[PDB]
Amino acid sequence: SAAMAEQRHQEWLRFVDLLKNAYQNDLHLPLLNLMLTPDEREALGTRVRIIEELLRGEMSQRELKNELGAGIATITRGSNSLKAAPVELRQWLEEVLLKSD
Amino acid sequence: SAAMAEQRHQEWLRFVDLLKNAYQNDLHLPLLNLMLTPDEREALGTRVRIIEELLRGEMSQRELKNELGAGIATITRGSNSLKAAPVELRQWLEEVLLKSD
Ligand SMILES: N[C@@H](Cc1c[nH]c2ccccc12)C(=O)O
Ligand SMILES: N[C@@H](Cc1c[nH]c2ccccc12)C(=O)O
Repeated sequence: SAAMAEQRHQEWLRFVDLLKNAYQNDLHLPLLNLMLTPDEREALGTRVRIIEELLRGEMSQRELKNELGAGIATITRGSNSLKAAPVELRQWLEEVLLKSD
Repeated sequence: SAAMAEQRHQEWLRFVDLLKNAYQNDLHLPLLNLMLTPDEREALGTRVRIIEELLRGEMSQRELKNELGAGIATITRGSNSLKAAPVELRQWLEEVLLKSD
């Protein structure tokens, strides 16, 4: 249903915009503690590390599984989503997540 | 383990700070599409609606289940987390999520 998809999209943007405003008001931490579960906070921290290591290029995917405790399916999702991302985002992530050499 | 808890906390803050910076650079939407699954975007949109309706106070919890398709367990989590939240956050959410009367 296109109508239901439109409703889901509007609801998602409401979250995005709410959080934007929370950051501007220094309310982001309490908002994220309200809106997410502990397990989802843990998952998001792990996903940042997966991205950082995929961009770095030192560890193979099976080495990452072993080192981070994340399964191969999880790592593969990360890799495919990173390959699909806009170049501008990948370039920015390389600037922010990796140390200068 | 306190040491592992410290590691999880650091990783979570890295996400929080990454997203802060993404918003400042207008990269928030692509970052959130990279970092979250579709089902997690849907869940976050639904949770904003649950919070909005709990603060409004018009619908009972069983009415919300019926109207939003969310289970009673999900609504109860929302309600308990809202009651636990800092007053300043609740007050701000009332200002932003509800229309002026
Ligand atoms: N956008 C990704 C989210 C994701 C899942 N697992 C990950 C691991 C790392 C980074 C992102 C992810 C997806 O839809 O699959
Ligand atoms: N912080 C809540 C997250 C949550 C789960 N279900 C919800 C419904 C609405 C709002 C928040 C939630 C928790 O840990 O339980």
